Amino acid sequence: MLKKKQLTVLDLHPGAGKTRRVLPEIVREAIKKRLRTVILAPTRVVAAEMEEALRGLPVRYMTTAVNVTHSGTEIVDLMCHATFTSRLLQPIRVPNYNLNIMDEAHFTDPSSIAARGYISTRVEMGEAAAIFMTATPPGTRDAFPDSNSPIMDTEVEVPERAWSSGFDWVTDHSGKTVWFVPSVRNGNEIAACLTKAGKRVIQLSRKTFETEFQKTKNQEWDFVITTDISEMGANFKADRVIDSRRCLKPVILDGERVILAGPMPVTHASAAQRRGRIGRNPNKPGDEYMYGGGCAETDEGHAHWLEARMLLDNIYLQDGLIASLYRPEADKVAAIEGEFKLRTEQRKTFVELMKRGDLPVWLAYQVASAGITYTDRRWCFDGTTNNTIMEDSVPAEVWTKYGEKRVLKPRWMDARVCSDHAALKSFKEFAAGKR
Ligand SMILES: COC(=O)CNC(=O)C1CCCCC1
Repeated sequence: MLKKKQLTVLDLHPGAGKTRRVLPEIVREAIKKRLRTVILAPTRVVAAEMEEALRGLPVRYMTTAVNVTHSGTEIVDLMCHATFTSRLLQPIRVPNYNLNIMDEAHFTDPSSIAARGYISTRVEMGEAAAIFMTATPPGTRDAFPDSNSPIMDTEVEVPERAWSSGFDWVTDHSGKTVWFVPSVRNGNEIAACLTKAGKRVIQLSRKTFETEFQKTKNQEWDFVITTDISEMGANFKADRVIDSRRCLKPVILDGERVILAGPMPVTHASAAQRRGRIGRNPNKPGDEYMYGGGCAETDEGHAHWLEARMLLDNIYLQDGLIASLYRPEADKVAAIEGEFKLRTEQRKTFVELMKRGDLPVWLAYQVASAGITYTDRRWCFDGTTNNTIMEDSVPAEVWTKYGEKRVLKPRWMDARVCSDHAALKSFKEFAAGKR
C-alpha cells in the first residue's frame, strides 16, 4: 500500500479492526520506511481513541483532545479532517506528506470531501500514496454489510414525533438503543417523549458531540438520540439501533439561497454506518436493527459537494492547477473547477468567515465574493422581507454593534444559520458583531 502513486481503499466491514489493528501496523511500516505521514481523524473523540491504539508509537497529536508531551522527532502527524483542510487554506506551510491515511473516509462534511480531493489529486500526480479507511466508500449500494455477530434486521414504522400509542416495541425494550433522527429539533421531540415515559436519554449533535459523548461512558442511559454525526466512528455499548432512515439535505436554490430540504432518505453508506453501530461484539448475537424507510442517492445535488469545490478552488496545489474531487464522488455536483477561486484579500475574508465567523461555506463565499470585509455586518439586516429570520413565530431581533435594535434579515439566506436554537443564537451573536 505504502508504495508511492497508490491510493488504497481499506474497505473491511464495520468493526473489522481497521482502527485498533490495521492502522498501528501501517504506522509501524511508515515509520520503518521513513515516510512523512498524516493520520486524519473525523472528530476529536476518534483522535482520543486513536491515541489509545497507537500508544507507544512516535506520533505528533495536533489536537488539544490529547494531552501528550511530544519528543520533537515524530515523522507521523495526527489531526482532524477539518484541521487538515483549514491548514491548507491558511498561509501556513503544510508538509507534502508521502503517506496520507484518512480514517472514516466516508465523512460527507465539506472539509472531508475537500481533503479527499486534494489527497487523491496528489496521488494521481504521482506525488504521494494514500489509504482511505471506510467500510462504505463512495457509491456503495449495500445497506446490510457483514458484522462481527448476526444482526436481526426489521423494516418497521418508526415514530418521528411524540406518541401516545402504537409503538409499544420502542419503550418495552430493556436494553440500550441508539436512535438516528433526521434533525436536532426532531430529536428534541422524541427525547422529550421518551423522558416523560421514564427513560434516561442522551442527545448527540455536531455542536455538542465531544461533551455529550462522554455521558455515554460516565452514566447509565436507555436511549441515545443522535443526528448523522454518530455514523463517523462513534462507538456505543448498545444492543439496538432504531433508524428513521431519514436526513435533511442542504440545497442551493437558484444559486441565491440555501434551504434544508426533507427529511428525505439516507444513502446506502449512511444506512450501513447507522446499522454498523450494533452487531460489533461476536459474543453477543441478536442485536436489533429497526429501519423506518428505504435508501436513495440523496448526495446528488447536496450542497456539501459544491462547498467542497469552493474550498479546493482556494487551496494552492501547483501554479494555477486546482485539485479535483475524488473520482467516485466527483459527479455529485455540476461545477467548473476554478469558478470559486478568489483573489488574495477576498480569500482571507472567506477563511475568516468560516473559522472565526463559524458560517457555512456557501454563506462565507457569498459575503467574501461580494467584497465585504469580515467585521462589516450590514448584510445581516439589508435583505428582502422574505429573508426575515423567525424566532418563536415572531421576527428575530438583535442589537447591532451601533446600538440599534434591528430585525435579522440577511442579504443571503442559508437555513443552516437558524436550523435550531443553538444555531440561531450563534448567528444573532455574529450579526451583533460579538465575534
Ligand atoms: C458542516 O460544514 C462545516 O463544518 C463547514 N466548515 C468547514 O469545513 C470549515 C472548517 C474550518 C475552515 C475551513 C472550512
